[PDB]
Amino acid sequence: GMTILSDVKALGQQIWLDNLSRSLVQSGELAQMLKQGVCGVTSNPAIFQKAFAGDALYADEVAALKRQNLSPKQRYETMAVADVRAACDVCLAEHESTGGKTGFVSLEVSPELAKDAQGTVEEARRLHAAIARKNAMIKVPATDAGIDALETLVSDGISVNLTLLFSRAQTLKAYAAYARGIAKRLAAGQSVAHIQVVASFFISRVDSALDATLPDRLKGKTAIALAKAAYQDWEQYFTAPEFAALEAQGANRVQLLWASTGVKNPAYPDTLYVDSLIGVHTVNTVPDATLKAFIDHGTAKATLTESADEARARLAEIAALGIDVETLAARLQEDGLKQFEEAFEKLLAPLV
Repeated sequence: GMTILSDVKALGQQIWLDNLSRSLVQSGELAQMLKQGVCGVTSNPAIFQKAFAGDALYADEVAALKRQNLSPKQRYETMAVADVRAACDVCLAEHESTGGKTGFVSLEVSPELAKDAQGTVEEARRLHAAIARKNAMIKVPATDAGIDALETLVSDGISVNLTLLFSRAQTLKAYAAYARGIAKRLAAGQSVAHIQVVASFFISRVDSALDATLPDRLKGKTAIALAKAAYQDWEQYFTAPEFAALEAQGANRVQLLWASTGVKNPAYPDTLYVDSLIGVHTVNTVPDATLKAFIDHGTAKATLTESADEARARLAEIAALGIDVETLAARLQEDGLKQFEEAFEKLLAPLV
């Protein structure tokens, strides 16, 4: 039942909606969700491509914007920024109630900037200013350039959702960049207590890549094992003396956010990823249908840290089979960027 969302909050995990559209906000639905336990919203170019194509409330907005001398990208941005600002307003009471720890809405920079650190910083600063809300996160792919940009953006006081993480090594690099940005601000006497960063670590895509060629005992297990190990890494990094010295001064830990948590293989229960990844100081962003399924027949239990030994043994067998999860992660990130760019080009074409 619906109270499962509150039960998960009590276990220390926020559940965000991995969807955004003009009607979601305008209908009052998002406001009702933010009372029923949903704690935030994520978007990406594919989410906007589908929303722009299917939501009737965009038609008049597009017709209005086609009367102006604007590029397709600025037409898209005007639409998307408006949706994000409206969603931020709906989530503000939640955000403020926790001291700025919840109630975020994420907007991703253009995929074509993913390997351009300076361009990413420039666009992220601009979109942060354009949205003009304290509870907006700018979403930045965790390429090497994105981690460079993360350090700068954090030092600028901007909250960031670092996305397309599939690698424990790259995630640790992100934590180090975050800490450098925080340390810069503290050295300069600037505030840090309102800077929030999430590390969006993707789940289903790992199993989709590997399952058809894995042995029985491993099918449907790798993505969860990888996430469990990532969370163990998180505990070790953020409790270490180095970060404790920053947290003592008001720094917030980065939080892991489980993304791509809709189940894509009908051989697995539809709540598999949500049920299996609940732990303290995390987020799970879920598509509508997965949110539905979890409310109907999900289970709220602190599963993320259970059986970490088995997760390690599974990852050791993955390596024994010759699957290099770091090579895989780089490919999956590359593939995700290609897919997001494809979606972005698809949504721009009707805005010409």
